[PDB]
Amino acid sequence: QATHKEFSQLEKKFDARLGVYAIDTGTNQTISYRSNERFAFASTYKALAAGVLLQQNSIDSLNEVITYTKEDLVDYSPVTEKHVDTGMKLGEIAEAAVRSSDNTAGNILFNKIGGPKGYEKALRHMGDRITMSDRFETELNEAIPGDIRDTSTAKAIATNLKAFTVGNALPAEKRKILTEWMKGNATGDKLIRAGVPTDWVVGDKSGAGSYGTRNDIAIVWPPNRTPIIIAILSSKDEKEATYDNQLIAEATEVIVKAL
Ligand SMILES: [Cl-]
Repeated sequence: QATHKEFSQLEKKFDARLGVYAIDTGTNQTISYRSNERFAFASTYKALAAGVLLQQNSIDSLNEVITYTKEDLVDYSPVTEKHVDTGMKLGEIAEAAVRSSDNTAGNILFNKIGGPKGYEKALRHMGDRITMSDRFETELNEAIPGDIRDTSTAKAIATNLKAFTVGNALPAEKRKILTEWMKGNATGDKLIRAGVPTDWVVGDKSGAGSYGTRNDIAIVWPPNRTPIIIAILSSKDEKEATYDNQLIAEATEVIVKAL
């Protein structure tokens, strides 16, 4: 509640709508701003869908070779486009989705958990009544305001990310695989990672979509402290609106100061 003025000032400085939910897993203190408003989740689902994949499949089964065609390649598939003729190991596809945001890898991940419907079913089983998953990449980025397809809230997303990365949604060995996939990726450098102090460590998953949608979700580790789970979502009124990574980094600075 104390941070509401700071977040509203960021909305004005960046002409955007901002959704924030952060929870300190050691104290249960939360920071929330518009945390119940819907945004298109865009590529942030890839971290959670990787969690669902790990929950439903053994570590050894990540060695299965999955194949696809040139026709299957959707926009922004920098890893999968290099391996059409040979296929890739399932674990490498999941890693490509989380690390590089490869969209064809995201669709294969969807396929392996039952499509958008299967992803939604898995989240409902974890107690998430909010997230709505309907479409594959790249149509899921359409982000029409008022259209609930492929949307969630900062609170719902953060709660799911907490379950997978710190909670009891996964066994410890798979939790480690997921958090490692989330660490050290360039797609996160200008977002939450840019807004935390230099002695903090961030494992994140970024997202971007239409209507200026720009998101980042993360598990962050301060020094000598329990992790903090952060979801920052943002969007704008106009379909062709730009986004500004600095909004997410600035929102992160407010969270850091409060926590
Ligand atoms: Cl709200």
